[PDB]
Amino acid sequence: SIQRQLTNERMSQVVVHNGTVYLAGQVGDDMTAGVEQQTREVLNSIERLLDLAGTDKTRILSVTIYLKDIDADFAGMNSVWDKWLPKGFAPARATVEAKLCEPQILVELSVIAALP
Amino acid sequence: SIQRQLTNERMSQVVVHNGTVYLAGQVGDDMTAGVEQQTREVLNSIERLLDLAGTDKTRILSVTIYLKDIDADFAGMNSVWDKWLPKGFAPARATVEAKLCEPQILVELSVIAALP
Amino acid sequence: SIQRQLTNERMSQVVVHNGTVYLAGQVGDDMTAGVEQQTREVLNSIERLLDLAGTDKTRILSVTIYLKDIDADFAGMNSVWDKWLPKGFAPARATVEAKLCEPQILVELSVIAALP
Repeated sequence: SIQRQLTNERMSQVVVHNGTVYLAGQVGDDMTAGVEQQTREVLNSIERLLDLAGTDKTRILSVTIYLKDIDADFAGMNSVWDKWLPKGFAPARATVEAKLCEPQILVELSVIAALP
Repeated sequence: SIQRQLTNERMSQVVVHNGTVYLAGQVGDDMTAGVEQQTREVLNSIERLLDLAGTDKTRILSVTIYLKDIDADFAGMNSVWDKWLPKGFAPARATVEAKLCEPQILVELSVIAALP
Repeated sequence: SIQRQLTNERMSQVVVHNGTVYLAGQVGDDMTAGVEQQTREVLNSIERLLDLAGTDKTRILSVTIYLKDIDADFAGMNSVWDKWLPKGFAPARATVEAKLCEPQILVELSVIAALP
């Protein structure tokens, strides 16, 4: 049916429904760091959540990327993103400017993936 | 196949495909009210649409929340959101700042849910 | 399983999983043009991608529309959008203000569709 993982009153980090994995929005850990390091931390977090969900980063379907300042940080975010996935397995992607819930958060990813 | 409900030339409020429910973006009713009351009105609207789609608020998979001013209204929106769903059934969630189509609209939700 | 089309290191334009089509974010071609012409170009691009994915514009499930300036361009975007699809087949829709990766880009669409 529906499986939920890492749940509190506000959200589940992982929701799995009929083979599709929906992740809560993910942000980085170090609030003093630039967009490159925050993006690395986001991608590490996503990998951990995909492990728990029962899939892996070659089965990502669609990612929406929110940047606090797209003019400042698009290129730095891309420099990390473009190295993340094996060639041939990149998902659909969309990248837009939207402030996150704290001013030090420079990047947030919303991920949809697939179970094997 | 695909079922559509509450359809005009621009959008359907409800689209159901192979067990997944996609709702049009939902906003509140009272444009003079604060983010808490607008969020309550949004959640009521979502519940009505889920009723029509054939599911309920314990089967929500992923919600993206847009706030006109995330610094001003994140906490007020959360105060309503956090009370909405039974413990254990919260969906994936992402919350970002994006202006809605009228300046008095403080919050808009995009919902993906599942049929039983 | 998962089919990917028009793939580079950063993204696939088309990802198909278990009957659901996820498109990469689409923008227009003419950066000097207004939101109406850019929206037309976006919709043409979407139609080409849906052709490749094996579906068509009457099987769109959900679209999120990002506008650089929602106050300026909501109405112009709508004037094109509202004419696009046969009556009765409109998807779920959400429209918000989010800057795209270049200042001349006025509109970007993220599309989820269904295979027949």
